[PDB]
Formats: sequence, C-alpha cells, structure tokens
Amino acid sequence: MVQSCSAYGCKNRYDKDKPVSFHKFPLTRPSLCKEWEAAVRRKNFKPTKYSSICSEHFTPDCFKRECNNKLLKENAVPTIFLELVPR
Ligand SMILES: [Zn+2]
Repeated sequence: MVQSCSAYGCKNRYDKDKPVSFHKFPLTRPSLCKEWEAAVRRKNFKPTKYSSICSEHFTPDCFKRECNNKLLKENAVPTIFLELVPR
C-alpha cells in the first residue's frame, strides 16, 4: 500500500516487488474516457485525488507501451469495470 487509485476500496500497492503501475485521468482520451468512469463507478470520481487508475483493472495488452508511467493507449480500458452490458 504505497499508492492509491480511483477504484473504490482497491487492493493496489506500489511495491518494488508488485509490478503494479498507476495512471492519471487523461484528457487525450475523452469519449473512450467515459469508459474510465466505469473504472470508478463511484458517486462522482472527483479529479482531486481520484483522477487516476491502477493497472490492476487494465488489461495486460494495454501495457504495450514501455513508457515511464504513461501506458494507456487508445486501446486502454479498465475492463474489470466494463459496465457495457446487455441493457
Ligand atoms: Zn485500482
């Protein structure tokens, strides 16, 4: 537990061992960004400290980029909270 994320009551942990990464709510990805909202599903993901997501929810394939701490290409999505379902 060396870093928080948006995911309500998440079990993330920025440890030297745990290869978990963290990202901040992006602006380059807007429409798709709506998807990120699902990543939260909370009252209203306030960009104050919640404007960020952890890898634990993202798909391994979404980490194709070997950047410093910015891995969430157009593909990026918090699948784990994929609300998109047969309404
Ligand atoms: Zn998380």
